[PDB]
Amino acid sequence: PAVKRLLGWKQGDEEEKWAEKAVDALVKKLKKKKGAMEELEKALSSPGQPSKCVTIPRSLDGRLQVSHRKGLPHVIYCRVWRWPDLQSHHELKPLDICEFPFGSKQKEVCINPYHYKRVES
Amino acid sequence: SPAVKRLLGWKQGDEEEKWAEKAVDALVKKLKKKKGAMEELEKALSSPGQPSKCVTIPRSLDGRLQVSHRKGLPHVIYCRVWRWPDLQSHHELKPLDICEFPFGSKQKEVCINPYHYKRVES
Amino acid sequence: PAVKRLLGWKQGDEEEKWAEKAVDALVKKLKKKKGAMEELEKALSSPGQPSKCVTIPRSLDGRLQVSHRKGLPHVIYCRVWRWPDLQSHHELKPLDICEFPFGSKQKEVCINPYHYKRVESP
Amino acid sequence: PAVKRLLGWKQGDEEEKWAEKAVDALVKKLKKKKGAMEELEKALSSPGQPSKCVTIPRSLDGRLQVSHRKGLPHVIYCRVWRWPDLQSHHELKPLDICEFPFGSKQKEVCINPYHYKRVES
DNA sequence: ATCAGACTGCCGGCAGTCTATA
DNA sequence: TTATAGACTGCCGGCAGTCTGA
DNA sequence: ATCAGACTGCCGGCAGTCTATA
DNA sequence: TTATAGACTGCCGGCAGTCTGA
Ligand SMILES: [Zn+2]
Ligand SMILES: [Zn+2]
Ligand SMILES: [Zn+2]
Ligand SMILES: [Zn+2]
Repeated sequence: PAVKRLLGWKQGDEEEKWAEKAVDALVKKLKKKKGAMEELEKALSSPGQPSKCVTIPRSLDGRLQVSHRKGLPHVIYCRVWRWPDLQSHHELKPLDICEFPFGSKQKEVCINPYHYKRVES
Repeated sequence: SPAVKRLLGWKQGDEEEKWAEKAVDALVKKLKKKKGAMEELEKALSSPGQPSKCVTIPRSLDGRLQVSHRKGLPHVIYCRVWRWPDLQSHHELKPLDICEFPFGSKQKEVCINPYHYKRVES
Repeated sequence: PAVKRLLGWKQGDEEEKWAEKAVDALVKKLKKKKGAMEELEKALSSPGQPSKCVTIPRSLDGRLQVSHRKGLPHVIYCRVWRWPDLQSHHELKPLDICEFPFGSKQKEVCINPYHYKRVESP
Repeated sequence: PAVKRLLGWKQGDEEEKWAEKAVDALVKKLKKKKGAMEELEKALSSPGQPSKCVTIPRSLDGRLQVSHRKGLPHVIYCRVWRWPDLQSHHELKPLDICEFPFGSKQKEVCINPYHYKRVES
């Protein structure tokens, strides 16, 4: 409503600024992969309908660096698109469907937030 | 870039950001009743350089505002929303000599202009 | 053994220095009452046999002060002689046995260890 | 004063109980070396007159394990005998006198508190 | 369904009164 | 008995969260 | 100018070896 | 002489931030 005009002026916290930076890094990695962008948007678009793994190269430690701060990608993007407060990779368990989950220690890793489930420690 | 906007449309907001919207909604409802205040507030945020007049809302006896079950100080809130998200005390804010109704005054009404206040370490 | 010699050289943490000062304060108010130390020392000496109330004037505020640090008298001494880690009075249960417990609002308080029991806080 | 009789019945917190446990390990450990015990008592007894290094064998990590708690020896004993609030080895600098300070990385290390000085930062 | 005004709780600092001690 | 030093009760402040009634 | 792969620091737990003491 | 009790070194893990180099 009228509030929409005002919230344009709301400034963003440091995290959201970072989150935006983290997403840009993702699209840069995902553009080289063909079709991956649409599957993620479809994955994000609809919760119910399964989606194919969306993958990125997996580091030796598995930590991604974005804008000077390291993190684990599935943690980062699940926090971005599903649970903002998600505290650690311990809170995430992979799904049976996921071809390239985090534990697998394979070459690429699936960062689709809907391939994971949140659990209490 | 636009595709990033398409994806970031799907981003979730932290409890606070969800709250900031609720606080802004509460103010506009309270602020809509006075008719000349609404445009000036937008003009003050719209214009950084030119000063703009006090925008007022009633001061409770203790001075706390309640939005969605959590109380706050009205001036720190909207300063937190529109200027400094990192703001955490009213001790960090010093009113300006311009403000007819600052928080310290203990008057009937309070000025919610984020730009009538100044940020200081303390 | 020889360790006794070395531990004489050991330094004490700020709290243990505070504990000594608080105990010094207790006997000073306690010395005015005759024999109270003996019932207290016997109570501390033997856990099993119950012992008479040892009381101190109860402030309006209920807070005792020793050297700029306020506290609740029954908590302070239960912390000295029974539980060093006692965090707050909620953790303490008075006894049906005790004639004078902190919850009592008379103008005196019984600070007897072994007259209270430790319970899990809410 | 008269309080000394009752204050014996004061209970001791977890740290002090450990401190005694730490001191006991030292002497038992420090008894095989001859004369060290006297020098340490002399070291502690007299603050102004200097005393020779008091030594114990130095591990690969430099950490000493006592009663399930790992620590650095010169830190422990300075904390016991000199500054109880001493937080870390950073706060400690050796004296020009000390023959086997912590930095030396020698076969044995000097745990005499008075061979060290406390420093800001 | 939600907020304003009340309350109590908790926690400090402070000043006038209080206690040693020479 | 007297003067000067440090004590603490009591009072005050801020802070923050709960609850009934508007 | 920014990120991957390294390193060290810090801090715990763990297991095999050591030491009393019966 | 032997076995069983408790001890600790050394090693190991995860964690986190720095730095050089691609
Ligand atoms: Zn997947
Ligand atoms: Zn103003
Ligand atoms: Zn009692
Ligand atoms: Zn030395």
